[PDB]
Amino acid sequence: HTLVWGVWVNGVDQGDGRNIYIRSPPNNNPVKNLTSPDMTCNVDNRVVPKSVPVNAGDTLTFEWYHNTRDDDIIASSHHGPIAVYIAPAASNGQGNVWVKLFEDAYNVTNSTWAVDRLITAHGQHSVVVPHVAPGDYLFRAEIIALHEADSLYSQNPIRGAQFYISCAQITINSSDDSTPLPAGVPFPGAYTDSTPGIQFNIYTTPATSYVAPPPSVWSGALGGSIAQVGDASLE
Ligand SMILES: [Cu+2]
Repeated sequence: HTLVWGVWVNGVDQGDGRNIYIRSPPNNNPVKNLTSPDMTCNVDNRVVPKSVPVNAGDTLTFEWYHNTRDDDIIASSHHGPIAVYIAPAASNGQGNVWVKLFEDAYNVTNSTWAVDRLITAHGQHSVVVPHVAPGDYLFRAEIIALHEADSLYSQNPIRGAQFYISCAQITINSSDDSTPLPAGVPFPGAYTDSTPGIQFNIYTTPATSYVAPPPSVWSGALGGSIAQVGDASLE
């Protein structure tokens, strides 16, 4: 159970984004129904009043929390991957529009899941703003908790992979458009009962064998990190 509090741009906190520039759902419960319209941007997808200004190449940092800012972030049970997708804002997230900018699943070097490192990073993970056409975008940050993913939700609705999905409104101002955004995947649609990485038993299957759900990271993506960029405690 986790939510986005806000974003940082180049290590500068943009402030509380909840229901302001984040299309915040009413609570931190996961989406689990892979065919749900809730897979797009969680249960309360609507235009919120503010879009955060960035330029291509900026570091954009998502900041997650559990109950209060800079707390335990997410229950340590919730091992799994983190991804970030981008879609033009006019799509409202509908259709074949979601392009993956970031994937981090299980790090063999470190022996840790992305979520383990997200807790260490005080809820912070970052992407480099890609060189797409200037305009309004949705940045869909997605944590999959796999602690109950041995079952399909479709076979047992009390279990299944848990999607923590947050859509941030980001306006890209300065961009040379060196990597124009292609068509992407639909949410719901991209993940099905047969997709690799949706059904996974962390109790019996080694994390070293985990394959995160496609699609692959787009060739236009410039990278990211799971690391604390800003100290909320200094504010
Ligand atoms: Cu939870």
